[PDB]
Amino acid sequence: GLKEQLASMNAIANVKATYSINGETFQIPSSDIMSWLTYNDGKVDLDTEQVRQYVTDLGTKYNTSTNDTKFKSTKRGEVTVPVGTYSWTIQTDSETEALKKAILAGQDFTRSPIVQGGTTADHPLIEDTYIEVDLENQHMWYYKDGKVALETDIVSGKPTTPTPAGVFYVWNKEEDATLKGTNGTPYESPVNYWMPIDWTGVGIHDSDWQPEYGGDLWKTRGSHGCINTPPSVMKELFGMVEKGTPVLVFGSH
Ligand SMILES: *C(=O)N1C[C@H](NOS(=O)(=O)O)CC[C@H]1C(N)=O
Ligand SMILES: [Cl-]
Repeated sequence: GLKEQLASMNAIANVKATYSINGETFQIPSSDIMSWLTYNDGKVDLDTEQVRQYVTDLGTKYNTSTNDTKFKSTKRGEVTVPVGTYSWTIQTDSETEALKKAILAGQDFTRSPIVQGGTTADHPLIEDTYIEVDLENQHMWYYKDGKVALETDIVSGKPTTPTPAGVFYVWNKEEDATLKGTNGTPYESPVNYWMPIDWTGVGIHDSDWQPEYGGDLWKTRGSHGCINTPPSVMKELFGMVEKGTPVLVFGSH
């Protein structure tokens, strides 16, 4: 029905296609959609090459796997936390087909895109719940639904083997575990509570062996990378922190 197909083309061009990605919300411009419209051998469709470009660019713009994260810190205002293990990436070919299908349906819509990674793009990467590790002030907070639920001085890694910055997360929890390391070569360390955040096996754990925790102590008594924590505190922390909670670690540019 050419009559019907042309009415289809009208509708399609007039669709309000809205994306919600990492918190930002926006509408795909009507001019971009009229561009993409096609009609060939009696079939209405969209120019895949062009739609795929658009979706590729969404990736370039928004992907938390390749774009750092602006973070409102506790002591320093808005800082930039670099990419880490807690991230996601838009799957270009899946999203391209999904977006075409949505648009050719010709009904107004909102979507967040198809991604692969630690969470989805339907919400901002960081929300009201997270662990903040301010490496400069050498101090750590656990925020839960907006409010600080616990805080403490810590000891980061020594300057030869420093704690890296990035948007990390608690990917596992383990009790009475025993960690392996290197110095001239092999060594060990038993720990009551262990929460890794990184793929090189950085993580947050208790320290019997650190007598005090604070400001300068890291320069001489620093760790191999991990975040040494008061044992009375670390227990109480492991108690309240769900697996999957993000951990933001940062120091001064
Ligand atoms: C964390 O950086 N690691 C885990 C483990 N514990 O470190 S600590 O005893 O210095 O606090 C061993 C070293 C290191 C690693 N390379 O896994
Ligand atoms: Cl991995």
